[PDB]
Amino acid sequence: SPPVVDTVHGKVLGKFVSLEGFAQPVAIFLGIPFAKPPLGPLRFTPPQPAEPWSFVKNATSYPPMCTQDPKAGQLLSELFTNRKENIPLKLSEDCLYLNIYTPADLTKKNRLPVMVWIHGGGLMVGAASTYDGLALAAHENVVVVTIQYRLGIWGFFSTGDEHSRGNWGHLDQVAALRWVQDNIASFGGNPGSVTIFGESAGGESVSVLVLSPLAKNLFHRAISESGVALTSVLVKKGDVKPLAEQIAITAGCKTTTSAVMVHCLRQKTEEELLETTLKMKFLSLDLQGDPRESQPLLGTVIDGMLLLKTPEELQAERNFHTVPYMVGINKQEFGWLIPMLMSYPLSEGQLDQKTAMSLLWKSYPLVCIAKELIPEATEKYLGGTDDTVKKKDLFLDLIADVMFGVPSVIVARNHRDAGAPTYMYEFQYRPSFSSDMKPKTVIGDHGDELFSVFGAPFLKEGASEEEIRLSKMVMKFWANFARNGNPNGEGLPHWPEYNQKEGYLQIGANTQAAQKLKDKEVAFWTNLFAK
Amino acid sequence: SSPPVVDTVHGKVLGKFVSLEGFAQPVAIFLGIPFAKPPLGPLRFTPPQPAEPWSFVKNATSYPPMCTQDPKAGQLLSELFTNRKENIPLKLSEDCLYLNIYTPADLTKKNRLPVMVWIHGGGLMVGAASTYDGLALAAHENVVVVTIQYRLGIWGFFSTGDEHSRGNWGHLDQVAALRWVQDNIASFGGNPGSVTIFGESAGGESVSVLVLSPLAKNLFHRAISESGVALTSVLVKKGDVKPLAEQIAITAGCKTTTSAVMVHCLRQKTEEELLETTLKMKFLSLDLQGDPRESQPLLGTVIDGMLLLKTPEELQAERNFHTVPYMVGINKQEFGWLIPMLMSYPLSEGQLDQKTAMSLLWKSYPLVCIAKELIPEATEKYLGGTDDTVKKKDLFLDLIADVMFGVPSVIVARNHRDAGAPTYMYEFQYRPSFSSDMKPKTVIGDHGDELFSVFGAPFLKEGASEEEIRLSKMVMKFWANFARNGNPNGEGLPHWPEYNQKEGYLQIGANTQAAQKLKDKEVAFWTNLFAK
Amino acid sequence: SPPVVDTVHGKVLGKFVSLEGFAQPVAIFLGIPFAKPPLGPLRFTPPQPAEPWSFVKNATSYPPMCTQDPKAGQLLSELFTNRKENIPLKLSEDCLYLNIYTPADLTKKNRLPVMVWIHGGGLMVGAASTYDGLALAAHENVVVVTIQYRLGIWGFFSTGDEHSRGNWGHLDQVAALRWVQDNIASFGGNPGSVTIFGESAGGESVSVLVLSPLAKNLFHRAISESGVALTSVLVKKGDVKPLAEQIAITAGCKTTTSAVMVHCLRQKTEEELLETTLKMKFLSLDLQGDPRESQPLLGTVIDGMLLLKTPEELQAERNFHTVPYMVGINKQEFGWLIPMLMSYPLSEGQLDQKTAMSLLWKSYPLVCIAKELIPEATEKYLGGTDDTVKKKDLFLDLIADVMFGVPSVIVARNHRDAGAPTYMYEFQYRPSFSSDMKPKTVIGDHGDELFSVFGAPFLKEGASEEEIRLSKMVMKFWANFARNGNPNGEGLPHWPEYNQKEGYLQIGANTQAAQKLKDKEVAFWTNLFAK
Ligand SMILES: C=CC[N@@+]1(C)CC[C@]23c4c5ccc(O)c4O[C@H]2C(=O)CC[C@@]3(O)[C@H]1C5
Ligand SMILES: C=CC[N@@+]1(C)CC[C@]23c4c5ccc(O)c4O[C@H]2C(=O)CC[C@@]3(O)[C@H]1C5
Ligand SMILES: C=CC[N@@+]1(C)CC[C@]23c4c5ccc(O)c4O[C@H]2C(=O)CC[C@@]3(O)[C@H]1C5
Repeated sequence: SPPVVDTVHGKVLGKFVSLEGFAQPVAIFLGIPFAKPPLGPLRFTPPQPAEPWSFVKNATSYPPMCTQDPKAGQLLSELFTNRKENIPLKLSEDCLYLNIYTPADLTKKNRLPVMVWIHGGGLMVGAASTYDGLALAAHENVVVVTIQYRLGIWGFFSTGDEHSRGNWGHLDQVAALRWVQDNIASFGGNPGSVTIFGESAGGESVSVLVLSPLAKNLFHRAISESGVALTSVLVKKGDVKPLAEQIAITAGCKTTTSAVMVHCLRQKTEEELLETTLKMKFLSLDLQGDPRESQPLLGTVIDGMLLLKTPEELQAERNFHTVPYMVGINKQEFGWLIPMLMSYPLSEGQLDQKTAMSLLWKSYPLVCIAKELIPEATEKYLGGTDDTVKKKDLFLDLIADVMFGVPSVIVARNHRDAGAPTYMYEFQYRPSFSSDMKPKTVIGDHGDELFSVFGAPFLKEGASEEEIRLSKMVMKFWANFARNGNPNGEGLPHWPEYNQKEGYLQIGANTQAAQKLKDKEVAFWTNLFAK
Repeated sequence: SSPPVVDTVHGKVLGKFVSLEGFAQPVAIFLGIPFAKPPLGPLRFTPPQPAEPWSFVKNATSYPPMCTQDPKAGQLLSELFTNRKENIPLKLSEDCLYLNIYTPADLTKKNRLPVMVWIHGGGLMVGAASTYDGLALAAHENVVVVTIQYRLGIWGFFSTGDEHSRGNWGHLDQVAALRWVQDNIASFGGNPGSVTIFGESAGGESVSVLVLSPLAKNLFHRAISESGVALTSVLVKKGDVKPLAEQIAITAGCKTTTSAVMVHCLRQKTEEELLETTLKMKFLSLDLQGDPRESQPLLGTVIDGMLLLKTPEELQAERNFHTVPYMVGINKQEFGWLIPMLMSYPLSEGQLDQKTAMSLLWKSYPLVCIAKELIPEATEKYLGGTDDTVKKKDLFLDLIADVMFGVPSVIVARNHRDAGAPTYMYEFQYRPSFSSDMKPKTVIGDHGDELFSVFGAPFLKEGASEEEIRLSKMVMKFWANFARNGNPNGEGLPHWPEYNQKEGYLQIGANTQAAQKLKDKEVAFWTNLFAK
Repeated sequence: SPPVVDTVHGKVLGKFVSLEGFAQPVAIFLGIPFAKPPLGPLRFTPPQPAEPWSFVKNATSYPPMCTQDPKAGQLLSELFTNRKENIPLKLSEDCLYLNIYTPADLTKKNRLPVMVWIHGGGLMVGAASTYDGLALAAHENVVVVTIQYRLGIWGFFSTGDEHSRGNWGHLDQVAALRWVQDNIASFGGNPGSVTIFGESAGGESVSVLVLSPLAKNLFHRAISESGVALTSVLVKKGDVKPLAEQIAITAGCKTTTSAVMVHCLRQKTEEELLETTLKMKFLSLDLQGDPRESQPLLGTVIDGMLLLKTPEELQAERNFHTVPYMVGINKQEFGWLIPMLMSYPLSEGQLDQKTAMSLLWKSYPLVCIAKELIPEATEKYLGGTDDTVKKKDLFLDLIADVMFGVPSVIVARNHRDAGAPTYMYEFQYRPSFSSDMKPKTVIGDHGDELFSVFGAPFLKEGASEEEIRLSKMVMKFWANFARNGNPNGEGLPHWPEYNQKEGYLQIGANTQAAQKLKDKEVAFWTNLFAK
């Protein structure tokens, strides 16, 4: 009969689902609430504990996904989902739910490691349900937990002061971790060993939680898949007031004072705010006006509660969580996904340095490279061959290095120097679950490490023997690290700790170790921005 | 040295004299004259009506609003097409049926110059008349240039497929405007016996429509369709339209009980509301999710029974159109950079392999209308010859272009020809200096690249070579001559062969010389493939 | 480098403004929150502590003024302002701020006397920003604090029971005094010597705080200028339910229960409420209807928290916590300003016994004189002369005595008989800063003392030496009082204590003691009022 777990707030009811090659069925709990629904007055304020219930809560229905662009959410979800068919989602502000996938034997009393996944999506789109944690849970025998946090205006609108500090979405993730620290045992998970991991916005968040005091003791290992707290685009530095006003005004609200804007914004309907989010055209590159005045998304800010100062200023202080940290990236972070999902101006694969300098400028909101520095940057990259077909491919590398590549290593380095176990990797593979509209040449595009990490090859039909092999290995590494803080294991290519040798593991069809990841680009960029 | 005041049928109007360099005869210009009663409230979704006459002197010295459309989407298109040194930022309004007039005629003496009436493009979803300044062309060719606006998007094209909201509103505004010119143009020095309508893309398809419309009879005399015709698969919606109307009704939060109900409901929605519905529909962008066949990129022309009595195909199939000089033309790379860029096309890698090729061609159903089974065969008839990754991408755009504009144009042209009416074709191949910076030097003859010549931008915008300047001068001369004799050929100009049985046309560009059989082989393959 | 102070709730960044003849520049702090913005839920409820902030609250721009009729607000700020230029302001419900002008050297420890100013405006309009405390703070070297409090419907609506007690404005004022107790120390001010002062409705408020247990230890010196707790127009005795019903009906609300009205009004927008204020056409003499019903102001009430009994009853009981109270009036309280701004039907400058009687009756809301007694009052005042000119002057004297004259003196005497130090004055002077439309014949009009108390001669242009002297003297008198409970000091004419001799100071061109101020008046009115 159905699994029933007794949590602090009440009894939850799930469902048993076994996986091929596994006698033990995983116990799936869909839609467990960890916070009071963030409605009306609770909008733009930290999350509050959830109220308890009297009987047995039926946790077997996919919770709604946090309000967001309905078409963006769906497209993105179809792309990264590791399921056979993408599960259609309903929008709601009442979306602080998390899903539990546990292989543990609920009759006895186990303590399996807990891996908490924070989806990516730009703090704008994304859903937890997009990722099914059956395969990973079954194969590596760990308790997977997919959590949701507030997105867009709802989760990151800030006035720069006490009237609306911001990072509501992040305080949610903290609340989520805190909920796991209190109830996970009930599901066979060991609260003493929680690993947080995510990609893109998820990775950036993981990185932010390593830096925040509100997160200490809530996790013991961290993995950052293609995204950190130095990916400038997601982190809002300097005065944010203008952006709050731009939104307030668009939502049709006065801007007399901070208290007034936030008060007028809580009055808007979910529908209303969505229409503003739509008018704002986030997650899309503006081709008119000054790129500096453009703002693709509402992200993390230095509220003074979660983050007490710029990540950069923090790392320098060596003041943060010195827990095992695994940072990684993919060979072509700007391969096709991001650009295709941001309406990037690129059709002809022919790209001249002139036209190249123009986009690099229009890309300001992504790369943030002062105009008078564009020529030196474009040169160091496209100055190679006179091949206009090779320049655009190199141009794409330029973006990737700035947005993800360089930031990652810098984080990796400082964490390293902070006296803690560090790990790095470079994912270079091309899954057959990639969209048809994706060129066969793009290998290691954004989010390609997801299918391996989440055992897509056991949930989807059609994988190759190679892919299947890759996934197992990747899931193996991730799990080991989840319990030891060291990915190394038997029958797995040795993964070098990231020390002064700067050794990482090149994960791909062929997975060997290497050294000096992006050594030159780091130096090159660290210099130019220091100009 | 006092301002030019002209008396129209509905009252006096007051413009301003402006002179272009090198021209002694100044140009009298009028901005925002109303050619119809503002289509507000009850007038939404209904034929345009005569403007209300005024008592004193109307100030026609300021630019008029552009019809409600995607603000960001319209301004963007206006910066990329404007022939002015600095783009004019415009305001949105349902009260948008105005027209700007530029006449080099000496208002004191009784003049009767040819009248060229423009019709802006923009997928019948965006665009404004104030973007195409008409000074240069008037001054340089002594022709009265009129630029007109017309209801766009929902406002100008919503249809329930029956009487309650036939459709074509915008096209009727266009007629209304032509009607206006007839009754008032003489006051501005024009000759209502020589009206040439011309437009680019949506503007061009509109011209080919009017040429096919009875309600346009006796309203224009020469016609020029620049890269867009009545057969451009994507602007003319054949089949049951009811589904679209309902999807739209439903988005604006309206019932679908009856056509009557939907229409009435929508009529009470505020301008803002419809604008939010337009955004939500996310028009003029390629839908990569769902079923490509259900995708609907833009509301367009429909067979209503008032403007169009049968399908464009049927009308030109019989001799049910007007035998007036018609100049049809296309650009070298219609699907070069502009359109794709502006529809969010996925091409980051800039190179495609057969597979991904047939794939995307499918998502492109609304733009090319090719069944899933035909996709493979067509993709090979284009991307097979070579096994080069980027050459396929290039050859892949040709595909779309030939289907969208190339083929249609020739067919529209051949028919007119076979109708006994004088026809003329051309192919613009040239990369203007005023091209978007984000545009690769590799794109030549992209969509609307010919607009900079036609309107003589090299005389308003700065930084142009002797080449460009000479090209604009040649184009304008060709157009104007056409608008004067219905024959572009004139003194000191390459010979432009008439598009008769030998299929001669003009390849315009740095090197401008005649050629024959334009897209003859493309016409064959497609005419063939769409025949199952 | 601008001055930065740490208050209990966070760092504030102000600005240094030097004044002529004085070294130590003044530290000016504008728009400091002393309470959580009374919005939504909080509308019509006690004022609340503000939320602490995280970095440095930059306070170098004037706060909004509590929603009120814009026109009335601005015209008044114009006439009462002591600044070279009148600063236009923004209306907002988010208005609970206060400005500070500290001449202390924040780098060293200081304990200078604190003078809290409560602006007048009939409790319907007014703003703290109107009064620049530069001159006073520097010349007398005291810390001037200008506070704001809710106005009109927002600050004084009540149903005469628990659902909306009323007196929200005064609670805001007491709230500001509490802030000053816990913060001014950080601004060189002594929280053990806080003096409150205000004129008109402000003087009445100070007069109310003086009588309320809620303020017991928030001030140690009080000063009422033209307005006291007995100025009947500003206090609502009896059943207030009819005015709350009228307001609700006009606001478009039902009148089913006290709880219902409150709730419905609490759901209307800021604008919908402002419009109600406008439709009620407050602060204007109601020429139509029964005088007795017209409500020109929405004022103080016997809520039960702030005021436990009527002002009159509270003066009887001789409480054990007392302070030095200064009470003063001007020579022509109802001279020009007030009736000019209330659209008084006194336009032919003349007046006969019959027309006076008619005018007095309509004045019921201001003088509260029964119809049966009008003749006695009217004859007792205009029966002296024979010409309609002097008769009119005497009519403006009747009103003035009923409104401030007698009430004031009754308040002073009771304070005296209670055992605390009392002082009075009658200001007689026509400041050069008067309004062009004010005829030169009016001397000691309402509010004319303001320019002397705030040193307009040191901020505004063209003051004669005599005016400049009068200001220096007034300020010193006010300061000596602020730090002694006695205004006397070296270089100043003598001010006698207001004891059984009823000695008071006559301030003006020529300043000197006198006795029995308004003595006979207080007599004629006390008796007649008991008929
Ligand atoms: C599914 C959405 C498309 N997709 C475009 C590309 C790359 C990335 C991104 C977006 C918008 C602006 C960016 O700068 C940016 O960088 C990435 C990131 O870190 C998280 C969010 C995001 O995954 C998302 C939108
Ligand atoms: C944001 C860009 C503007 N946006 C949408 C307007 C209408 C349309 C268009 C453009 C430029 C020139 C046109 O003639 C034209 O018609 C439309 C079409 O068919 C495809 C491309 C396009 O969707 C795009 C740019
Ligand atoms: C339109 C409002 C009427 N208007 C101007 C009359 C005179 C005065 C006043 C009021 C109410 C009660 C008074 O005692 C009183 O005196 C004046 C003052 O000092 C400030 C406020 C005020 O300007 C206001 C209301």
